Amino acid sequence: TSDLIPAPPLSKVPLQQNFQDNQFQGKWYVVGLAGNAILREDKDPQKMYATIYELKEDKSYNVTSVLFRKKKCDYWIRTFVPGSQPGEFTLGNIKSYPGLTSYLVRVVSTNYNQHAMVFFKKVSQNREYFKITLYGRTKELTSELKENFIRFSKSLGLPENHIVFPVPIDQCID
Ligand SMILES: [Ac+3]
Repeated sequence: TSDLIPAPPLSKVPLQQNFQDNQFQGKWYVVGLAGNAILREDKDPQKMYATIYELKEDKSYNVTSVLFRKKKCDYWIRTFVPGSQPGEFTLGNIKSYPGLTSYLVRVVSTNYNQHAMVFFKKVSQNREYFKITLYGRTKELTSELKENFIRFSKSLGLPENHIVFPVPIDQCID
């Protein structure tokens, strides 16, 4: 048994105009995280993690995420394959992820050198999950970019308790 806020229609999710795949590369901090499986946990607050985007020769991304868990750095690797339009991706080698039938990435907005908002949607065990990440080139962003991210998350049907601001750390992500 699982009850989820429904994924929004893709029509409610803007695409960054004239996306530049080369400028999106490098390290992003996860400064904000919202979604239908994200819950605030005042007990054990979510620690910031980082995601590195590297363009391969075929223009897919190697996407490496690093998080600090159980006193160690945990790495996870994804391939993002260019999809229907610049700034949209599907997941490479979906067969290797048990239960995963669908995975979509849309870059909603970025200025490449400070911030980005990225929409993800997937179907895993026939359940439809979506999330939005607010990416920072640094571990802090303005109140203005954070409130913009809260506004965008709420427009997609998420309440406040499905919106978190991971806490800055130094381990693994520097
Ligand atoms: Ac995922």
